[PDB]
Amino acid sequence: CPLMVKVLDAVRGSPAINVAVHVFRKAADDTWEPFASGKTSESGELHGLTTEEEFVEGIYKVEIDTKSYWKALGISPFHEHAEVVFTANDSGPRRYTIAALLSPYSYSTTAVVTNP
Amino acid sequence: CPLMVKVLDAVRGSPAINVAVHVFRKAADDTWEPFASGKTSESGELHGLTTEEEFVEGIYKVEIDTKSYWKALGISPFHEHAEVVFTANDSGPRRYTIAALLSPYSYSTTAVVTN
Amino acid sequence: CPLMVKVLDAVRGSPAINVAVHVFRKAADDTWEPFASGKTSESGELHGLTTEEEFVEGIYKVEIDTKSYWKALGISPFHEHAEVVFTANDSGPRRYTIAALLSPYSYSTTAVVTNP
Amino acid sequence: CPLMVKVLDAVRGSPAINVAVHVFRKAADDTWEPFASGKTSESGELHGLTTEEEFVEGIYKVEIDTKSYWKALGISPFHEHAEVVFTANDSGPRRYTIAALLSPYSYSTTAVVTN
Ligand SMILES: NCCCCCCNC(=O)c1ccc2nc(-c3cc(Cl)cc(Cl)c3)oc2c1
Ligand SMILES: NCCCCCCNC(=O)c1ccc2nc(-c3cc(Cl)cc(Cl)c3)oc2c1
Repeated sequence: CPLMVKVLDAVRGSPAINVAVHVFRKAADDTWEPFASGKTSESGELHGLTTEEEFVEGIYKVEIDTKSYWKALGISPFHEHAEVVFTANDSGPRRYTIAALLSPYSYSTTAVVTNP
Repeated sequence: CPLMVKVLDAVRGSPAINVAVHVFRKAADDTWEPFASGKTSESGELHGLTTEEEFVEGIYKVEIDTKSYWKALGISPFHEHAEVVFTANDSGPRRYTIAALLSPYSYSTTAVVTN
Repeated sequence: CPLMVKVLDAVRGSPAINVAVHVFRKAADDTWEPFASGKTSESGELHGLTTEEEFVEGIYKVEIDTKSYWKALGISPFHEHAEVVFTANDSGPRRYTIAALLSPYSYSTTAVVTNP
Repeated sequence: CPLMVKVLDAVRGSPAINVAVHVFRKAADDTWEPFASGKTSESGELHGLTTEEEFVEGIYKVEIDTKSYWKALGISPFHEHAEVVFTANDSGPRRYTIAALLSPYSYSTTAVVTN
């Protein structure tokens, strides 16, 4: 429950379905270690990536594979992916929704951070 | 000079050219009075809408005809237009750029207010 | 169920709570008639505005009172409100989520349109 | 000339000034090689990063240090930075403007690619 990703398509006005998402966590030696991955559902949501126990303090990167999404719709987009990089749980455990809104040459991302 | 509008296209990655823009000022009876209008340039910009003397404090509406733009590109849009409504304030900075970034089902707008 | 409004705050990373929302529908004489209104909940969502029977084809305007929201947080924002104007149900009944992401000098809006 | 970065501040309604920006090119071993960097100007712009000859096709990353910017304003930010990753392509248009609009918990970016 502590990390969820939601992806919307600004061209079609719909969830962005079947988008690949890779999460990484910065290690002590400053490299990016693979942490979790998955794909968005029919609702454009990806749940279940991690657990309260596993999701410790750290710097996390959420890489959303926007380029494969657009190419499967016949569009050659600008970006390789959308990356969202952030420190998590620095003030204690929180619940993070990482939302992204996609267009071929543009994206936006926002975080909704809540305290259970 | 005090008011400029800049419009970008998030699908094509380009200025949004030949977009109609109408500006209105709110009247004492709360109706919207036509004030200025134009079409964006090849750089997506619309300059020269008003003057320093004319652009007095008040509530203004900038209406961007996004629907006609998407229709021209053959892409089904959601909005009828994008409307940006704001109060012009003499105390702060003196130049207003109203920027808008367009997608068929989404738009964003920001104000860049400077001296 | 056919019209929902969801509002997020891009400064705090949270739902935008207690935001006033007024919906209007363009009448045959081309004026804006009041249609529904409400305020966002603790989750930043406003449900229950209308019904499948009432929400006929038409041009609708959703006016989100962003200026009162920012002022109560001590911020003097740029916009008077965010307005979202759109034709609804032109191809038959649909389910519309109107989402808005707010900052003091900027907002974005997107629509998620689904077919039940 | 072929690559420019423009950064805006959605809280203050202003250019985002003195923002550090680093550009990287992806190497054959998939590491990120430093390529160019600078700080945005009083207009929020960073010009002169590269040249027509140097800016060959490849995968580029533009990393905008948003966290330091919000720290300077005393506002708690979410992201460590904003990263924009793209392939540069000779067939299409020749000038790339990478624009970004910053809020403490959100950012948006668009590419304006023109001749
Ligand atoms: N009739 C019922 C139909 C319901 C469809 C699903 C409801 N959907 C949301 O409850 C929801 C949740 C987070 C969202 N985050 C954004 C967002 C993100 C960015 Cl980066 C920019 C912008 Cl403009 C919006 O929209 C959301 C919607
Ligand atoms: N005396 C000189 C008067 C100068 C007025 C300022 C002109 N200003 C622009 O030329 C400009 C350029 C790129 C922009 N990129 C955005 C942008 C990006 C995103 Cl991601 C979202 C949104 Cl809403 C906007 O706005 C721009 C404005």
